[PDB]
Amino acid sequence: GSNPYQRGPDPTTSSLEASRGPFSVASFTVSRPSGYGAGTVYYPTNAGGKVGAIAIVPGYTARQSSINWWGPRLASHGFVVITIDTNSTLDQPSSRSSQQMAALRQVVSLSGTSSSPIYNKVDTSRLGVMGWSMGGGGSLISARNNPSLKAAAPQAPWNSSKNFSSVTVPTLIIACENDTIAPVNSHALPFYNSMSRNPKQYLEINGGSHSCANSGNSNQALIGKKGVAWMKRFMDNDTRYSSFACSNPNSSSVSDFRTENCSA
Repeated sequence: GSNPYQRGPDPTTSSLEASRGPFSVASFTVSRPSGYGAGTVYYPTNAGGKVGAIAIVPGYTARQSSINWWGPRLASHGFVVITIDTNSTLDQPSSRSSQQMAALRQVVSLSGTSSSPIYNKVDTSRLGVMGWSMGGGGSLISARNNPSLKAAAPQAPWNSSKNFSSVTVPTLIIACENDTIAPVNSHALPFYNSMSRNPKQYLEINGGSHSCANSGNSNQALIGKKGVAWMKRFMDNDTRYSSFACSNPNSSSVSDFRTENCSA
């Protein structure tokens, strides 16, 4: 008769393009990271119920600063977000995947720890994955290896293997038109095209370099709208976001849009 995961007010274009959603955000540094280098956890202080959790991994040679604009942006719409540093900045995609999953397990542990900042705030069954470049490849690996995940939204992903045909997790691939590190016809698009079993989307950012979805990017209105919408639609089953998640945004900031198995 209702959706027990639905949080917050009805979305609008304006509300999804803003710097912050409806919820207030707080954060903390993980004191004793387990299975990864470091982490910051971002959370809504006033979501009104448990929320899903998302682990976000940087790229090769990069740190939390590359991807952490997502922390406040997603948390303010009703997600617990952990942004990590890897054990080494040189870690490869499969290692990044292992560390991403370790970070999710630690969020679950923290939600289960009395007097932690996020005690009982996480729906431990509703988890998702994001990350940049090798961390984006790692997110796809995570999805392949962990079909219980509710959503994936890698950005400018890089991976040697391109065959994600087994993936059943709803997956948004954020791509960068002018990517010359993970060029789209070698990385993002083969990954997208390999997937026949899931809701999926290809969102290519017009003029984007490899770092087009990183902190400080010039397209936070569009990219943040789409990432939040995807996570709402699939992490929360929130059908108010079906339009925003599944439809072509008709944006001058998008150079290519493709989607399948996603009803608007």
